[PDB]
Amino acid sequence: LDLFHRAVFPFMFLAQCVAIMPLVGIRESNPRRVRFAYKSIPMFVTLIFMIATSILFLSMFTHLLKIGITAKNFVGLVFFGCVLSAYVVFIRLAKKWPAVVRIWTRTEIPFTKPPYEIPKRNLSRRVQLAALAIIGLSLGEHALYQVSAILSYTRRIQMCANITTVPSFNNYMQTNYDYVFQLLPYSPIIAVLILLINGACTFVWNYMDLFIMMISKGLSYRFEQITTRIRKLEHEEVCESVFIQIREHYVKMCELLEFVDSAMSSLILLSCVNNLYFVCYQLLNVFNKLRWPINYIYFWYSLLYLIGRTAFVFLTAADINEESKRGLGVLRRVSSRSWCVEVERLIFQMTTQTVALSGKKFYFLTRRLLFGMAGTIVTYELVLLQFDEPNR
Amino acid sequence: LDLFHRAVFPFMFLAQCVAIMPLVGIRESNPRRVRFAYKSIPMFVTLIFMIATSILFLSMFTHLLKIGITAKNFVGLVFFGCVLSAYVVFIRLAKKWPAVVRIWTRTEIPFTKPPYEIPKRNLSRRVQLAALAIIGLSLGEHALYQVSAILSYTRRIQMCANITTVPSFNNYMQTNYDYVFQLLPYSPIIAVLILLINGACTFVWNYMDLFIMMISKGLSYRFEQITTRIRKLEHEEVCESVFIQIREHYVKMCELLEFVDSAMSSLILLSCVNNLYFVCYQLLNVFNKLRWPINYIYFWYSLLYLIGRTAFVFLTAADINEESKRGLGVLRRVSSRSWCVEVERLIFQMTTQTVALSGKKFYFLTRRLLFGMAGTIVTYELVLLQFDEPNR
Amino acid sequence: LDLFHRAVFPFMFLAQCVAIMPLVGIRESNPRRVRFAYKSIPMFVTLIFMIATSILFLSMFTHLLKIGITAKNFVGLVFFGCVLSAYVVFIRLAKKWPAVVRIWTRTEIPFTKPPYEIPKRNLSRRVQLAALAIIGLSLGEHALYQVSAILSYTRRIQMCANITTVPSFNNYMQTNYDYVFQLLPYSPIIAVLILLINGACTFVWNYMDLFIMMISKGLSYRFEQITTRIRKLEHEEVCESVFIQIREHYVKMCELLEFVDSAMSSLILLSCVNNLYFVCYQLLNVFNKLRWPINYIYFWYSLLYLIGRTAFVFLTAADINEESKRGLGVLRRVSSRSWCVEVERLIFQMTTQTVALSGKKFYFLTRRLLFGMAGTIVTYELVLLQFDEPNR
Amino acid sequence: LDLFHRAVFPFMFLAQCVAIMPLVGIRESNPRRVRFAYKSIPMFVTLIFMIATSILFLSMFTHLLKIGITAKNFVGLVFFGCVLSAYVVFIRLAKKWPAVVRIWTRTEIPFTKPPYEIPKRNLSRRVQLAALAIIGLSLGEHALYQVSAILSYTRRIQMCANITTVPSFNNYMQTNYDYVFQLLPYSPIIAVLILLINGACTFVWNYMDLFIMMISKGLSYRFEQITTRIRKLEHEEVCESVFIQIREHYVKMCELLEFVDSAMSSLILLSCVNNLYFVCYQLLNVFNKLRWPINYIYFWYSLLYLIGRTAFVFLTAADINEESKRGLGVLRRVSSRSWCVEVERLIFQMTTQTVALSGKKFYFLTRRLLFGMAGTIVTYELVLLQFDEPNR
Ligand SMILES: OC[C@H]1O[C@](CO)(O[C@H]2O[C@H](CO)[C@@H](O)[C@H](O)[C@H]2O)[C@@H](O)[C@@H]1O
Ligand SMILES: OC[C@H]1O[C@](CO)(O[C@H]2O[C@H](CO)[C@@H](O)[C@H](O)[C@H]2O)[C@@H](O)[C@@H]1O
Ligand SMILES: OC[C@H]1O[C@](CO)(O[C@H]2O[C@H](CO)[C@@H](O)[C@H](O)[C@H]2O)[C@@H](O)[C@@H]1O
Ligand SMILES: OC[C@H]1O[C@](CO)(O[C@H]2O[C@H](CO)[C@@H](O)[C@H](O)[C@H]2O)[C@@H](O)[C@@H]1O
Repeated sequence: LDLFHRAVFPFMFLAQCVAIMPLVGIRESNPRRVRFAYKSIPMFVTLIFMIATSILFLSMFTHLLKIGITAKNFVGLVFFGCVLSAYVVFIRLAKKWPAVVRIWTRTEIPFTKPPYEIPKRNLSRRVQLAALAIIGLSLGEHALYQVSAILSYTRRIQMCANITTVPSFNNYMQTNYDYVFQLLPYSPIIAVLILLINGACTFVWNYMDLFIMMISKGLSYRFEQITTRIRKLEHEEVCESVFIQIREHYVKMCELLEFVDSAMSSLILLSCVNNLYFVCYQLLNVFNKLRWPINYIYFWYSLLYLIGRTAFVFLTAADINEESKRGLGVLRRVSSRSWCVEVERLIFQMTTQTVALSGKKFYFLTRRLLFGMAGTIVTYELVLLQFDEPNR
Repeated sequence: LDLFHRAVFPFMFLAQCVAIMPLVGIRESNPRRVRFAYKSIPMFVTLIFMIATSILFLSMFTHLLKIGITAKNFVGLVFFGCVLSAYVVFIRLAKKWPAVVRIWTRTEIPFTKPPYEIPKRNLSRRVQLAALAIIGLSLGEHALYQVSAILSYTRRIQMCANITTVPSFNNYMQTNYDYVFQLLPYSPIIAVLILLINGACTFVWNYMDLFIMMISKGLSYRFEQITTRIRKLEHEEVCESVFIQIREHYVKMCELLEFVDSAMSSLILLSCVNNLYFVCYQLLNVFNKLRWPINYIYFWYSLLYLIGRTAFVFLTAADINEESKRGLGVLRRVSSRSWCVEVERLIFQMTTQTVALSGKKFYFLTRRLLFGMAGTIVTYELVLLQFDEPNR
Repeated sequence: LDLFHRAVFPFMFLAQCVAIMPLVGIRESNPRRVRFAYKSIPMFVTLIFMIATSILFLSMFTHLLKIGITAKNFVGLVFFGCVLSAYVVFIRLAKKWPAVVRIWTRTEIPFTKPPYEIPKRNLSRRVQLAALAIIGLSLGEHALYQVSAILSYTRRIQMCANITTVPSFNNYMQTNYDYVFQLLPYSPIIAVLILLINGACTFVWNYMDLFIMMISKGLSYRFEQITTRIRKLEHEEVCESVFIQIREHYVKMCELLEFVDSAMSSLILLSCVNNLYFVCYQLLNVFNKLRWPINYIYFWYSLLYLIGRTAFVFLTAADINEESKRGLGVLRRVSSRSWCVEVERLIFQMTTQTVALSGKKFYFLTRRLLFGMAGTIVTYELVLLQFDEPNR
Repeated sequence: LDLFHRAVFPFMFLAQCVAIMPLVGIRESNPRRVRFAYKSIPMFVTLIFMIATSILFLSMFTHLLKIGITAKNFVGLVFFGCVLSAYVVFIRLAKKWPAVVRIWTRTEIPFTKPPYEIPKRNLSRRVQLAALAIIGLSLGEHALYQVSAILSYTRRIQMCANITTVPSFNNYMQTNYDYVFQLLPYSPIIAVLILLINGACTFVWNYMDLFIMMISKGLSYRFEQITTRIRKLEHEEVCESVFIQIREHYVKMCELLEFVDSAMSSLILLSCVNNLYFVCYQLLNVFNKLRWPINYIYFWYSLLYLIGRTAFVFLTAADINEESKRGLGVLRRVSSRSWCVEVERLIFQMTTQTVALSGKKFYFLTRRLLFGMAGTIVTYELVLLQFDEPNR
């Protein structure tokens, strides 16, 4: 059925495979059997994965205290601390995810009704295409991350650096994957578990934005349904009952958006600050040189992936606001014959409520906020290439 | 007849002469015979002109990779890439320009009616004066661009640089017009075609803003008609029917503005970013020295032309918002005798809809946005003369 | 009588003594005999004074081209160009000042009625106190400007610099008053006329803000009367007629504010940009050293005078907005017994019209705008003490 | 009884012990016996304490003129000048605190009624927990301030600096507590009074924000009561009388907020500017080194205390706005059966009045303002670590 839960659980299950946001019964097709219970496999697997990520974070924390924390070395701190914070706020999200999916399904039942329709791409495929695209570019980003690592490292072995060292898996562990052997012993088994934990951590880092876009698509789907219903009664005389039901469904979607915002404030702030940090870092690294063209394509693919993923996630979140405002223009089309007060309330609502996702009410995710973020990042760069001018 | 299409086709035809925004039948006086069909002369001429501009862009792209892309050398990249992007978004504009002029004419028929009037300058002359002024200052900018080039170059030949080289057309090609002979062979014919393609590209660069101001004038003309109708019933008792028809025409103009904004979002973002780049470059070049006074007058004439054209185009786009808001004050004049709900709706509309052109809803072209742009450019300069402080 | 014209003409006459904003009949107590006619004494005296200021501006223009225009030397350019621009926009203001005072008096007649009252300080004394204070601090600023000049110059004569030069008036002319003898011959008569023209130009520079505050006080007086009338009917049952008349007077004051804004847009932009420039200059000169304590007290008295005069003029202009919004709170006090639609219109008006003075609709003079200006000046300083860091 | 006055007087009395904001009868349980009378003990004790703080300020003023006022030495100027300014604006606050607590109690009597309720933490305990937490972290901040001082100073005595000097109380006075013996004679008695005056001054500095949060909690308590009453009638048919009484209580709370804002504008601006200065200083001191780990923990505990106290005080002030807006969502839940105009007025009010504390209407303390402050501080740091880059 065209439900949000049935559109996420193919990806919620994949996230719980790397133990993201633990819940019991995420594979079930019913959103009421999913619980947060400590007596099963999933909190245990997320706890083991969390201690793995915590040993990673602590080992690199001590390693970069031994080597010195700089703006160039803080990237690992933000990455692993943000993975652990995503784990924590995902546990908190799962504490209400029973209730969150309960209210989501409860308010999305009327959106699978004859008054509404599925235009071209149902929520299933609409979520699946974008989520598989993000997973594809995430696998690509990590793919050419290892590609750059191993080639630059071996095509560096072939020149100096004791050429007799045969490029191998364990050598790649002990050279390109540092901050793990000053605390943990060197071993093939710990090395493959380190690959698994690092791939899982990259999955956390990207699934943060990926999940936020899943939420944004789930809300924008129903808001597009409301706007399409409003457009279907464009040049026709609308009864007061239809306007009342449209207003009630819009109020229910505002309710769901507010509840999701309350449950997701930690995650939205985390992803917004995390994307600000990483995009400002990679734009801080725009006007410099890299070692080989493989590193060039990897870094630029990271740059477009990161900037476009931030832009696409925030544009899908802003699509909630834009889709609520798109029905405003069609409501302004209404003639004097059917005004009936309710349309006035609905127009006032979408004109003054600025219905959109928010961090913690500090900022509302809108196209206006996206442009403000673009300008803020531009100014931050204009001061940062002066910050790091002598280094490059 | 006082139509937008009859006010642009004297300039649409001139733009299609240099093959801008190709359409078939642009010379016709009827806006329904204009089509986007691949089987005629105009898409062929714009394709030849587009490959010409593309060879220009690629040749200078390779030339500036050979010489190094800097902030001073990126100007050519932005210029030719923006000419090609204007070509592309103008093709996309022409994909809907049948429909765009259809809706424009359909909603502008009631604006040529006895309830409305032509105050002093009809849309024909109002468009023609400003468009001929922009074409005049564009011809002037390119005129003293060549003036500065050839004099500085020959009055540079008369001092060193192998004075025996007689100043000639082919020499001006092979010295002042670089980035074309490292890919294309040197020839008088390719040289005159290069002059034609460069003049056409400058025409693209200026006709971007020129067309945006044409659109802004076309919308502001009808909005001024609405405001004049509202002012004509200032101290008189207004019937409900007149207010209803005024509200319906205002809603239709908002419809036309929204449709034009959807069809012109690419072009508006292109011109806004392009003007931001060029104005910030020329203001970046305010506090420096040039070689001869002819270069001084050319550069300062470029500076006033660019800044005043950005200001005038964005002020004409903001004239839509200011003209919609000017009727708000006259609507506030209305006594309690004729309020009739409709005036309340209309006041709420022009108070909260911020009717104006937009990039992609990232920003709405208003006088407030113009002042914000002025402040943003001031701050960008305050960091950029620190960026390029040691260079000057 | 408590009129704006009778409250300004004691200062309009003083401004026309130094030939500011020429009008014929400014001394008359009737605002309809004041005209802009070229056949009398006042346009002749302002023309002579304007050519005097123009010779000053041109002589210093050539002198600072001979010496080099810098940010430190541009102060004279802005000062004299702003005096001449104040002359020009004051001529333009006087072109409508017949009509401006006509509409001002016409809409301020109902404000001298029994429904309104004069609380403590009538418009006469309210204008007179602030205007005499500004004239006093202007005379003080110019007073210690000459004090610093002549002492620092003579107590500089007593050490080196050919001590035999007796400190005299002509010597102060030929040393501390430069940019006048490279074009005009040296003479006691031209020197005393130069003192008169310089004092008049300082009077222009300060009377810009002084006149803007006069306008702001004139509008805020009537807006305070409206707010006091609204507060007088706080806990009483208000008839619909009283609310209608209050709304009509508020609309008439908005009309007068809009007309004055249209007639004063040039002057308001001039004074706002001029104050921005001078305050940013003096704050640019905060963290440096001067020569003697007399120069210290003069410069700091200039600093507090300039900053406090900008703040006070913009706060009086924002007092229009704050006073319109103060009645909003009292209107919110109204019980359900007397709502009568008109109060709803009035509340919507002062909630969404942002009734205030504006430059050219680029910005509305409000306390919010004052705080934004404070932050903008803070950021401009944060980049400017980096601009001029090596100089100090 | 659950009153604001009975929730502050356990802390008002403690503040008057160090002579903060003098009033006569602050220990009484009735808010009408508290007066501002010059004939008793409290204005005398605050005058003695004020001359003590004034001798401190003047002595350090002369000492830092003798040594040179820098951005690093201006901290003492701002600290003691802000303590004296808090004394002055607290005297002004006490000039109306009779009236302020009169209106506060008068409008908070209906909030102790059966229509309202005390959810978990009454205003007594809600104020007490946060106030004791702030007093605890203030005692902690000053505690490790002395801890860092005396250890670093003695564990500095044990290395060079005439080790024979036995670490003592008088030695700590004459070394770590300077700017007091160049004006006052050295004596154990003046030294213990100096400790008392410095602890009292730190209490002023922290009780500024502590009192502002007390006010914010007092207002947010009643606003939470209003929101809880609105939520209690969520799915029930609400009578018009209940909505009218809710609107009247909301208007009365807006009245109390406006009166408190008028009486507290000086203190709110003082605390906001003071927190801006100190937070920007400590963030200016984030990326540097200190001498010993005790200084490290003291400075970082100061940093979290200062940043979190600014954030918590401004978040409690913004809790007024957020709590007024939280009832807006529940009011949007209301069906068409009971709209009754009054709900429309109330929705318009909390949608457009932006009910919150303000400095002097320059800025309204909201979560939006908190995010704007965060961004402004970020930009200020981005220019300040360039200001002090060569120093660190
Ligand atoms: O630096 C620590 C650790 O994580 C890095 C960078 O933080 O890799 C992460 O970033 C890449 C690029 O986005 C991800 O694809 C990858 O999965 C993440 O682990 C890497 O250098 C280190 O292994
Ligand atoms: O630099 C490449 C190419 O275009 C330039 C500058 O980009 O000339 C353009 O700019 C001038 C000034 O606005 C236009 O008038 C001209 O038509 C444009 O082609 C020129 O230097 C180069 O030929
Ligand atoms: O610099 C030219 C000319 O004007 C100055 C500064 O521009 O004096 C003006 O500024 C002072 C200080 O506000 C005014 O009081 C004075 O009246 C103005 O003329 C002076 O240096 C020069 O004479
Ligand atoms: O510097 C003068 C004086 O005050 C200081 C710093 O200004 O101590 C104040 O700051 C600390 C840390 O917040 C407070 O705990 C303390 O109570 C205040 O007095 C101190 O260096 C000087 O004694």
